[PDB]
Amino acid sequence: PTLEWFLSHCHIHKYPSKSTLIHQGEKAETLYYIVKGSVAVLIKDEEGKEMILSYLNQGDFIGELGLFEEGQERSAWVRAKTACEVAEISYKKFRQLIQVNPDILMRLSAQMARRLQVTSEKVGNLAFLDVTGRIAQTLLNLAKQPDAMTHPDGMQIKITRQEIGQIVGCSRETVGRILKMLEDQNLISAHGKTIVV
DNA sequence: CTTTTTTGCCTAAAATGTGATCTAGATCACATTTTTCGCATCTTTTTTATGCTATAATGTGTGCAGTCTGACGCGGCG
Ligand SMILES: Nc1ncnc2c1ncn2[C@@H]1O[C@@H]2COP(=O)(O)O[C@H]2[C@H]1O
Repeated sequence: PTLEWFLSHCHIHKYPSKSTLIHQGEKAETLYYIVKGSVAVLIKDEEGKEMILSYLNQGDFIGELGLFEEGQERSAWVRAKTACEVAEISYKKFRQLIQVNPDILMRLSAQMARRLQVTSEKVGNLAFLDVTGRIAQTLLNLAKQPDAMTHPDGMQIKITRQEIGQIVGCSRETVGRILKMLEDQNLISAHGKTIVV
């Protein structure tokens, strides 16, 4: 596709785990785009505690909020989770490509709109539902993510307990307490990895 | 005999589990200021019921029918 063309003019960089791509406050001039790898986007306080806004999978764009307003600062940290294959594109050259071909936006707008779908749902559940429904509707959809293994009447996920406190942004010990109370609910069959029946 | 692949160890190391102990949150039945609403005033404002005008003026038709007609009633009509 366009991928290999653009790869000829190689901006594609390969980053290992945890090399910091984005600090916030940086200058916004370069779009990236993903070939391969997984990455977490996150934010923290002046006094240190950090928050994972989300994570992102292959095929998606980075940093898109900057192109519109010339000279913005980068909004959040985006810290490599694993080995990443990463495009890099200038806002100038990106606008050029916009004047060349906008059908790319046909695909792009869709994932953006469902980002709204999920972010509204984020703030909504933050308001309406306690930790119960919080991690309930976490694992219910964790049962649906590819890398999910089948459990005959159920589903298996082995993401054991560290990524979870990040994908929801919570303590793991409290996740413990209530995993065991959901085990008490006959909801979850879990021993590290969990069997969403 | 050499390679690589595996496991277990070294060696460094994150994630799990103690529950005891508060602490900001949210409830919760009942008094007060605001909306601007509804009917009585004004209060105009328009509109409406009523009232005069002193040279002089004296019997319609008014626009039509085109007239159906056969039988029977009924008042005449002798
Ligand atoms: N709620 C979100 N969902 C998905 N991606 C996000 C979200 N918030 C921020 N990002 C991405 O993280 C990037 C951080 O810097 P930018 O604002 O330049 O562009 C941002 C988006 O690409």
